[PDB]
Amino acid sequence: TTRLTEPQLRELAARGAAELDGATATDMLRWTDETFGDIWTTCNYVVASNMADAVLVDLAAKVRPGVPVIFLDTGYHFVETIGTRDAIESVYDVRVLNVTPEHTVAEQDELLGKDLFARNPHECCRLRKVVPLGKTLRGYSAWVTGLRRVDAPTRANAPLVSFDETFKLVKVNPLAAWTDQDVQEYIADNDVLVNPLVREGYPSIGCAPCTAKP
Ligand code: SF4
Repeated sequence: TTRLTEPQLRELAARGAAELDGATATDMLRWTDETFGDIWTTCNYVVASNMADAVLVDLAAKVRPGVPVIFLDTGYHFVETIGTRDAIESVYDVRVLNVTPEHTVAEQDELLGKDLFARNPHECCRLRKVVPLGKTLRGYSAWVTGLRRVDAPTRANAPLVSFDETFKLVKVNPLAAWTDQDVQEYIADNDVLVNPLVREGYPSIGCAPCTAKP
């Protein structure tokens, strides 16, 4: 494998969380790149995005050109989300990776009942998001997400750096301390791309069947 050892990863996550207490998003990404950078697509840390905007993508490309960015194409996405994905891949200096489940929508419908998302959403999410994400992250020692502590009351204590137990690696959230005004001013000052559905009155953007219509 190409993963770092579990105790090594836990100690690195602890040292990073202690050392980056109160750092800006760029400082966290700089530390991540300095730690897991070598030994441009030949990288040891990856960035994850839901294609709702290109804030974290812009930052990661500014600190590391050609950085890999994973997108979980569950086959239930909006056409606008796939269009935003393509736009970010064409514009930004980023290596995009289309993480797809091994079974298509039609295949899963025929093998486990049509529209499995409506009959059991947890298993659909596990099959099309969690399992492919884990199979892809096997190989990377750390991964970066655009999680903000304001996303939910349960996310209020989201750490800057920690050890993700679900995939057993290092998880760093640069946008954790960011507020809505923060991301708004950043998008304004940097002219970064935004999913059209966000402009069309959508709080969050996920799979088409499991997104609350306004
Ligand atoms: S959000 Fe809905 S459609 Fe998308 S993977 Fe989860 S259960 Fe399936």
